[PDB]
Amino acid sequence: PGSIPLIGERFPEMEVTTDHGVIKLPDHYVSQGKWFVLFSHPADFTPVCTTEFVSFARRYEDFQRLGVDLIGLSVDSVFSHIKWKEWIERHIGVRIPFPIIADPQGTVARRLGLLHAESATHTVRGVFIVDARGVIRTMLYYPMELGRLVDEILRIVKALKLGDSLKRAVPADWPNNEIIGEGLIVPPPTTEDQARARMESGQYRSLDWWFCWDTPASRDDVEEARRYLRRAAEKPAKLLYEEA
Amino acid sequence: PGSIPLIGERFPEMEVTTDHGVIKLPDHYVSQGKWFVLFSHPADFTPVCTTEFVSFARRYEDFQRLGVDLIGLSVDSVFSHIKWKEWIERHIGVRIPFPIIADPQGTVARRLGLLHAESATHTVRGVFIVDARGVIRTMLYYPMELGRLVDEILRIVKALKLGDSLKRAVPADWPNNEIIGEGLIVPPPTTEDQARARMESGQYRSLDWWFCWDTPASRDDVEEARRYLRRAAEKPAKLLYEEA
Amino acid sequence: PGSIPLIGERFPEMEVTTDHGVIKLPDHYVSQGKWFVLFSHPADFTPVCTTEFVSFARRYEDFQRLGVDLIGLSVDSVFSHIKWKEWIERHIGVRIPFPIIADPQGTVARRLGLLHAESATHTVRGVFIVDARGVIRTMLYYPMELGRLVDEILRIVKALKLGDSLKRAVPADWPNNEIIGEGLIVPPPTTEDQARARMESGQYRSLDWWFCWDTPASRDDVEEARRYLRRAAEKPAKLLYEEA
Amino acid sequence: PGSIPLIGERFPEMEVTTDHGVIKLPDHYVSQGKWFVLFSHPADFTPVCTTEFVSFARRYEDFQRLGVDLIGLSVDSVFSHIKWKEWIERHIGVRIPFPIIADPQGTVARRLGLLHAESATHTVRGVFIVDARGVIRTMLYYPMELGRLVDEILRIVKALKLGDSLKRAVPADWPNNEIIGEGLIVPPPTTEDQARARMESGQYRSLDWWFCWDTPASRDDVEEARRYLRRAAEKPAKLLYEEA
Amino acid sequence: PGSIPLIGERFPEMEVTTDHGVIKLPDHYVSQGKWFVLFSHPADFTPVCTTEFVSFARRYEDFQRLGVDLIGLSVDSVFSHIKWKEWIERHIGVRIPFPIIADPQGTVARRLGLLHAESATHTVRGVFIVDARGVIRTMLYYPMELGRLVDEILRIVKALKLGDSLKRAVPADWPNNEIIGEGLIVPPPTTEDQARARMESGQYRSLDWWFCWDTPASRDDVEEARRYLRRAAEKPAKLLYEEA
Amino acid sequence: PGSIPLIGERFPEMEVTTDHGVIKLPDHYVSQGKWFVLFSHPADFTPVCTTEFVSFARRYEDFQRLGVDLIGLSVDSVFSHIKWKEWIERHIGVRIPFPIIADPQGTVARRLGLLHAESATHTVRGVFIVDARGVIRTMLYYPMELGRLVDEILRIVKALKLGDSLKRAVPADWPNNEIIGEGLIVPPPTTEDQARARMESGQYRSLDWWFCWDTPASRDDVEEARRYLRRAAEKPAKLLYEEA
Amino acid sequence: PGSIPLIGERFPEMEVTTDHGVIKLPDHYVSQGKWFVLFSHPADFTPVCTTEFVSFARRYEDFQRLGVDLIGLSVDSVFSHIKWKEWIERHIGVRIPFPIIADPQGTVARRLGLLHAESATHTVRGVFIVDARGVIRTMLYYPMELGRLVDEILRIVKALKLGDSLKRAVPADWPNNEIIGEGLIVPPPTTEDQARARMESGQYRSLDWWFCWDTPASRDDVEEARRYLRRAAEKPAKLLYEEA
Amino acid sequence: PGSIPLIGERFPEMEVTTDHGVIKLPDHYVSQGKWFVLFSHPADFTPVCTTEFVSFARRYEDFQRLGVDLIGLSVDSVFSHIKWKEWIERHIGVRIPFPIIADPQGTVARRLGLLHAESATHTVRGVFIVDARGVIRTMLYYPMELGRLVDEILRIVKALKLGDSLKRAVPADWPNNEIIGEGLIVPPPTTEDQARARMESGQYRSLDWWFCWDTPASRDDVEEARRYLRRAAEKPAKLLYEEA
Repeated sequence: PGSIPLIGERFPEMEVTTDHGVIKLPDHYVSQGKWFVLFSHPADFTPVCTTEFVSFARRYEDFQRLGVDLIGLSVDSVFSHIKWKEWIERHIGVRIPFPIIADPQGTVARRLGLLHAESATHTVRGVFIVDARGVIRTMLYYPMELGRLVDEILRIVKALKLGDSLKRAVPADWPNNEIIGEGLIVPPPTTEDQARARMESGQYRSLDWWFCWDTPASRDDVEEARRYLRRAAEKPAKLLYEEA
Repeated sequence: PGSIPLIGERFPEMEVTTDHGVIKLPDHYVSQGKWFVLFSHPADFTPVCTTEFVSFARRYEDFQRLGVDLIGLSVDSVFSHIKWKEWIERHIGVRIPFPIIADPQGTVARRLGLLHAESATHTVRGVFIVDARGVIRTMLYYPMELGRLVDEILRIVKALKLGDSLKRAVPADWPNNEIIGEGLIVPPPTTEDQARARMESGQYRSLDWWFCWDTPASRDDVEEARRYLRRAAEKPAKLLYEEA
Repeated sequence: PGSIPLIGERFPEMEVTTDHGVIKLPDHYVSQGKWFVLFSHPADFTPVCTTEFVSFARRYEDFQRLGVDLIGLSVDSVFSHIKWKEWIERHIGVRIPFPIIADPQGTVARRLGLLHAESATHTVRGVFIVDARGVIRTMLYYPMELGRLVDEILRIVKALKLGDSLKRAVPADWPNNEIIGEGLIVPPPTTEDQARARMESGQYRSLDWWFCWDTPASRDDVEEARRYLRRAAEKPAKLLYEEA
Repeated sequence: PGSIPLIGERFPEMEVTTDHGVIKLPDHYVSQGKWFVLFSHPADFTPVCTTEFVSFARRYEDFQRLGVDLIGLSVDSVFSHIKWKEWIERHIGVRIPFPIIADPQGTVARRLGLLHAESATHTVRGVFIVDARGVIRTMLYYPMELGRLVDEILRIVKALKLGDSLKRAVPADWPNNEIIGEGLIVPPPTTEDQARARMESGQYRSLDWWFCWDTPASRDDVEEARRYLRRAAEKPAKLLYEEA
Repeated sequence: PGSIPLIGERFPEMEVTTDHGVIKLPDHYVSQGKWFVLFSHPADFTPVCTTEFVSFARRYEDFQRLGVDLIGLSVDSVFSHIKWKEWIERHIGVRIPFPIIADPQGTVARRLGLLHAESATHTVRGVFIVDARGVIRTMLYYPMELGRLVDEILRIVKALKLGDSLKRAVPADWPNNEIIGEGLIVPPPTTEDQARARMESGQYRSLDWWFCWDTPASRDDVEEARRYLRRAAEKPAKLLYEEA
Repeated sequence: PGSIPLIGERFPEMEVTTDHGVIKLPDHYVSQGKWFVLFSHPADFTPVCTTEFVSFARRYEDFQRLGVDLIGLSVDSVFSHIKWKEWIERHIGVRIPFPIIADPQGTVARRLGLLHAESATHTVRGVFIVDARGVIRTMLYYPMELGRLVDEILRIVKALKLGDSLKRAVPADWPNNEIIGEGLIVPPPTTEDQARARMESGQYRSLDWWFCWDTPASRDDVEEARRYLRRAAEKPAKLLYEEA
Repeated sequence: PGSIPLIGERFPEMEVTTDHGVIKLPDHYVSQGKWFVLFSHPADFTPVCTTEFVSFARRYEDFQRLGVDLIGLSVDSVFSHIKWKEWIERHIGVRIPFPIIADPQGTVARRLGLLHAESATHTVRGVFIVDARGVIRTMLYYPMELGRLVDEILRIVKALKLGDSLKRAVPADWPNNEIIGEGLIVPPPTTEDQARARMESGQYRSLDWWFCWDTPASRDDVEEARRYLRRAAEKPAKLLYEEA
Repeated sequence: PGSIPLIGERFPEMEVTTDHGVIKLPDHYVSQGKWFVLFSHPADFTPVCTTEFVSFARRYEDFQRLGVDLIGLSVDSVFSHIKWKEWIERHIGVRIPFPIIADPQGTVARRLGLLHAESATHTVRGVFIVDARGVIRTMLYYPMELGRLVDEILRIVKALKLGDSLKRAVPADWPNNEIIGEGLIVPPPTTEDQARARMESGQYRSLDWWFCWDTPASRDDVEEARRYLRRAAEKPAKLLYEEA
C-alpha cells in the first residue's frame, strides 16, 4: 500500500525548503563529499519528536566528525520549525543545529513514502541514510509512538563508511559480533575458482570459503562505534528536564 | 521505485512455504496471541546473514519472553535453508529454532518490498515487526553489506508493547532518554480545551502542555529494555569463531 | 487553474480536525442553525495572518450577534495552531476564540480551491461565507500579501441575512448606497405580466419596472451595518503594539 | 464545483468583445502599464448591477489615479450594454465610462468560473484584480443578491500597489490596523539566519522575529487609503434617486 | 500456458550469473565456435537433480570431444550451487566441471519458459540445445519427478552436427533406424522438377522420390552414436553409491 | 517466442478431426482410463516422419501395454493421412494403427505451440505425454531434421507410471543410473522435522537427508524399461527397406 | 462474414510456395505480361477437386493461347500436391502441368477470403481472374460439393481481354446474347452532352442513348468464345474412367 | 479490402425494400421452401444490366420449375426500377417478373460486399445462390464490364439441388464431366474404416477409395442440366434488338 525509494537507488532529486534555506538533494551534500541522514518526524511541538531532535542535536558533532550531515523533515512550515527550535533552545537549553525541511502539502513525504496508515496527515519517523554518491544505503521506518535510538543511526553510518572504505561487510551487532567480535567480513567468493583461490591463499580467518574475515578496522574506529552503543546503554546522570 | 506494506496496515495475508512447513501469515501468529518479527536476508551460506541468524537465535528466548515469534525469509529453497541450518549447528554450535520462508521467485519479497535496487536477485535485510493483531508496527531496511543490531529490534518491540499497555508514547533512546530518562510521554492534547485541562490537572511532570510525561513503567520493564542496550554495547567475553 | 465549490452549492461535506476537535462541515454549524465564515491563511506565526486573527477575534462578538460562527484554516498542525494562539494571547493580549482547522496535506485546501499559484505550499486568504442551511453564499480570495477588511465580512453577512429575511437584494455600498442610501431593492420582475403589474401597483419607489426599492430594514439593521464600515474607517484610539 | 483561474496565474489570454471594441486580455492593459479590475454582474437592466456600475463610475477617477482601469462583464450583448448605459445616463445622470464585455455564450464566464450554482444562466458578481504584468492578484465572488463595496476594491488595489512598491505585506484593515495602524509588514524571514540577522539589525519595530513592520508609506498614500474607507462609511448627503 | 523461445530462433541474449562468473548467453559460446546444452533443474540439494549432474559430469568429455559446452540452471544462488558441487564431490566423488546459472527470482527461467504448472517456484528439467550460431536446435521439458537420459542428449547433439555437416536429415532411432539403419536421409525435393530429377539421377537408395537416403556418416561417427545408446542400455557394474 | 501448454496443466480441451474420426481430447483417452502420447510431424510423405511412424507403429504394442494410446498430428488433411498410411503399408509392409489428427490451418498446432521458427508452415516434432487424468507430464520438441528416439518416449512413460504408483522420483538414466542403478528416489523432505524424521527412521538407503532411495520396482518393470533401451541400442537384424 | 480482396484492386502482393517453387504474386505473371487464373480447391485426393484439375489440365492450351496462366491452391503441402499429380497422371492419364500453391496454415487462404463457413479447415472453390497489370477482374466462389464449369472461366478471360482491347462492355451470355448476339456494348454516356452527341453521331446500333453496341470483335474471336460454351454443352464421346 | 457474407452462412437477415414491396430476407423465400438467387447490378438504365435482366426474365420459368426465385438489387430507387422495367417491356418486349431491391445509400450492398474497388458508388455484378434453408451456397462476383452467363446459374442451382437430394458432390462440368460424364460423386470417406468399408461395400464405380461415384440422377435431370449448357452455347436464331 505505499511506494518508497529503494536502497541502492539514487536519492530522489528534489529542491526542498528548509529553515536554513532552499537546498537541492542529494546534490547539496554530494557536492561536499558528505553523507547525510534525512529523518522525518510527525510534527513540531510534539514530544517524541522534541526528544529525537535533542538527541540528534547532542550527537551532531559525532555525525560531523564522520562527515555526515543531518536534515529533518516534517509537514510543518519553516516558521513553525524556527519557533520550535527557539522553544527548544529556551526550555531545554539545546540548540538544534541542522536544517529541517518544511513540506506542508506532503510532496516530499510522498515521494519518500513517509505517510503510512497510522496517519494520513503526518509522516512516520523515517530515516534515510544517503552516501556521498547520493545513494540510499539504509531506510528505517519507526512509528509515531516510538522514538528512534539515534546511536544506532550513528552505528549504521560509521559501519557503512568503514565497510566501504575497507571493502568489507559488517557482521550483525558489530564492534560486538558474537562470532567474530569486531572482525569484518570479506565479501564471499561468487565463483568456484575464486572460492578455491581464497582457501588456497590462507590470507584470512575462515569458517568456510564463503565465511572469511579479518580485523582491519582501527582501534579508534572500533572504539568510536562501541562508544555509540555504550552511550545508548548508559542512563544519563542528570536529565535535561531537571536542568530545565 | 518499490512498493511496500505500510506501518498501521494489516500484514498482507499470504500462505508461505517455510522450512517448518506452510504457514499462513499473519494468522498463524495472531491465532496464538503472538507478535512476530519477519526479517529477510539476501542468501543462505553468506556470512553477514549467518551472523544475523546466530544473533537472532541466541536472543530467541528474549523474543519468547515478550510473546514474539521470529520468522526469516530469503529467495533460497527450503532445501538450502535446511542445509544452511545444519551447517550453522555444526560449525558454529547454535541451532536456528525458527522458520525461514523460502521464496525462490521472490513472490513474498515483492509483496513486502524486499527486493531493492542493490541487488536484482536477493532481498535486502528487512524487518517487519507485527503485533498480535496482525498490524505492521515498524519496518527496517538494512542493506546487504551491514548486519542489523538485533538488540534494537528487542528494544523496539518491548517499547511498543509498553507504550500499548500503558498508553504512552516512547521518547528517543528510551529508557535512557536525555530529557526525561525512563519517563514515558502522554500523547499530546489535540485541542485547546484538552491542553488547558491537562495543564490544570497537575497530574504529569510537564515542559509545556504538549510535553507531559510520567514514569508508569515498572523497574522490571525499564531494566529489561536497558538490558538489551547494555548487551549490545558489551564486547563478547569469548568469540564463537574461537570455540568452533 | 483550480477547481472550487460554487456559491449556491452546499458546502462540501467533510470531516476536519481543528484545534477545538474534529467536526463535520457544514453539519456542525447547520445543526446549530449557525451561519459560518470559514477563512484560511497561509501560515501560523506569519504577521498578516496574525493581524487578521486579532482583527477577527476582536470582532467575534459582532459575528456572534449575527448568528455567525468563525472558523480559520491553514496547512499547519493543531499543535502550531495552539502555540500560535498562546503567542497572540501572551504578546498581543487578545485571545482567539474560534477554531482553526489543521490541514497539513492540503486535503481540505484542494477541495476548497485554496491552493493558488502564489504558493504551492500555503493556502491564499480565502473566505467562504456559509448560511445556516450549509449553502455557500460568497467566496473571497485575497493573496498572501494583503490582509482582509474583516468589517466588510461583517457587512456581507449582515446584508445577506437582511436580504434573505426581507426578500430584497442589497445595493452597492449599502447602507450608504449613492442612489438609494439604505434602501433595499425589490428582485426585478422576470415576466412581462409581472413587470406590468409591478408598475400598475404604485407600491415601491421606482426608477423603472426593473428598478424598485423601499426601506424595509429597521434603523437598527442599518446602523449596525454602517457601524462596521465606520469602524473600518476609523484610526484606532490606541494601537495594540504599544501595550504589547 | 467549477474551475477558476488562480491568484498568481497570468490572467487567461483571450480576445473579448466589449462595447468599446474588441480587445485582448490581459494584453490591452499590460500594454499600457495598467492594472485592471475586471468585474462581472448578472445582467443589464438589473438593479443591484446598476447601483454597482454607478458606484464604480463615481470612483473611476480614483482608479485612474492609481494606474488602474475598470472593465465590466455580463452575458448580455453589446447592444444591451449600450442601451443600459444610456438608460443610466439618462435616468440617474451618471455616464458609465469604462467598457463592458459582452459574453452571450458564457465563453469568458466559464474561463473565469463566473457561472456558479446560484444561476445556470447569469454570472455571479466576480472581481479579478490583475496587475500590470497581467497576473491575477485577488478574486472576490459576491452573489447576485448583494452589491459589492467599491471602496474596498480601491483599498485593495492601492494596498497591493503600495505593498509591491515598498516590498511590504499589508496588515488586516490597513491603514487602520488595530495592532500597527498604518504600519506595513516586512515579509517574514524564512531561515534561521535571516531571523537572527533581522533581530540583530534592530532596524524594525517588532513583536517577534517574524513580525516586523515600519511606516514607509507616504502620508498622502495613507490618507488616500483612509479616504476610501471614510467615504464608504459616510452616508451620501443627497441620494441620486432624488434628482432622477 | 506459458511462453518459450522456439527452435530455429536465436537463444535469447542475456548476461547470466553462474558459479563460474557472469557470462553473456549465446555469445560466450558462439564466440568460441562451440555449441552448448543449457539444461535446468528445480533445486540444488534435490536427488534427481544430483543424479543428472553426475550423469552430465560423467559424459563431460563426450560432450567436450564434440565441441559442446554444458551449462546448468536453477533458481538457487551461486553460493548453494558451489556448496552443492562440493557436496557432490565430497560424497559421490565426482567433480562437476561446468557452470550452473543462479537465477533466484526466476528471470532467466521466465525467459526460457522454464516455470511450468507443476511448481510455481522451481524450474522443470528443461534442456536447450544451441548450435555455434547461437540457434536453438532442440528443446526438451522433463518434469521434476523424472531424470533425463543424458545419452539421448549426446545422440541429439551428435546427430544434429552430423546432419548439419553431411546436409542430411536423421531418421527415427538413428543409427539404428529399422528401415535404413545408419542411413541418413536426403531432404525431400519440394518441387516437381526436383523430384523428377532426383528420381532420374539414380544417385540415392530410394523408396520414393520424397524418400531417398545414403550412408554418408563415417563408421567412427556411427559407432560413437551407437556407443551413447549402448551406454544408456548397459546396467553399470559398480554403482557410485556403493563406491562412495 | 511462442506459447505452449505447460507440464502439470490439463491438456487443452479441444475437438479434433483424426483419420479415425473426430474425437475430443483429452476426454477421449481419460474416459478410457488411458494415457496418450500425442506427437506431431511436419508433413505426411516426408521421410523422417515416415521413419518415425514406422518406429511408433513397431512399438505400438509396447505403448498399449503401458496403457498408452498414440495419437499423431500434422497440418495435412485426413485424406493425405490415409493415402500416406496406404503407401507405408504397401511399400514398407507396416500398418500404422493409431490415428493422426489433421490440422490444416494449424489451429491445434498453435494451441500446442507446435509452430516454431524453423517453419512457418509445418509443425516441429513435438511430443506431449498426457496421463490418464488428462495432465501433461512431459513435452519434447525435436526439430524437422532429426527423428526422435521412440524408445526414450516409452522409457519416459514407463518411469512416470512407475513413479506415480510407487510415489517415487526416477533418477537420471533409470533403470541404469550410475549412482543408484534401478533404485528409485524418495521425494525429499521439505521441512526440518520431516528431514530429521526420515533420517531417524533408518528406512531407506541414503546419501543425505534429502537423497534417499530404495528398489521398489518389480524385476519385470525394470527389465521392461531396460528392454526399450537395449532395443534403442541394438542395430536391427534386417532393415525394412530390404524385404520391401 | 470474412474479408476478401476486391475486383479493381491489385492482387495481394505475396510470396507463395508452389509445387513448382516459390513465386511472388502477382509479379511473376505481371513481369511476363501474362494474366493468371488462381483457383483454390479444398483438398488434394478429393474427387471433385480431381475432376477440376483434369478439366483445367485438358484446357491448359486454351488458357496459354490466351496468354493466361493457371495456378491452383489448397491448404495441403507441396508433397501431397506432387503425390496427387502423380496419382492423377498414373490413374487418369492426364499430367497436371501448372503449379499448385501449398498453403498449410491457411495464410494465403485468409488473405484471399477463401475460408468460408462450410469448412473451418479447407478452402472453398474460389477463382480469381487477374489481369496483366495484376488487377483482380472477377472472383467466383463455388462450394465444396459442386465442381466449376471451366469453360465459363475461359469465356470470362476471353471476354475480358476482348472488352479491354476493343474498349467495350460484354453483354450477358455473350457471344450468344439474346438481344444483340455477339454484339459488344459501348460504355454508356455519363453526361447529357455525351448522350446527345452519341445519339446524333449515328455511329452505333442503339436501343437508347445509354444502350449502344456494335460488332467489332473478329469472327475468330467470337467463334473461339462460342466454342468454349459448345464444349461445355457437349457430352464427352469417351470418358477417362473407362480407359482409366 | 472488403467484407462479404460467406458460403455456408445463413444469408444476412434484412428487411429490404423492393419494387414488389418490403420483404424480409432469407425468410420470405425460406417461408415458401424456395431457394433464391439474389443478384446485383450497378445501375438501372445501363446496358449490360439490361441484357442480364432480359436473360434472367427469359429463363424465369426454368428457375420457377426448379423452385427458385429471383431477386435483383441495385443502389437505384424503386421508382427508377419500375421505370426501367417499363422501358424494357416497351422496347425489348420482355416483362421482368421478379423484384429488384432498391438500396440507394448502399446499406444492403455493404452488407453483401457488393461495393468493390472498380466503383465506390455502384455495386459489381454479384450473385448469391441461397438455399431453402436460407444458407448461401455459391457467390459469384462479375465486374461491371462483363455480363453473367445465366445458364451457368441454372446449372449451379439444379446441380446443387440434385447433389442435396441425392447426397452426392457434382464433378467439374457435370452433366459432362470428362472423367465420369453425368456420374455423381459419393462424398469421400474421412476415416480409415470408412474407406475400407467403401472399398468392400462394392456399391460404386471407383478409381480409388476417395473417388467413387454413381449415376443416380434421372435422365430427365441430366438432360435438363445439359439443356441449360446447350442453350448457353446456341446462338439465338433471332435477336431481340431485331424486332425492337
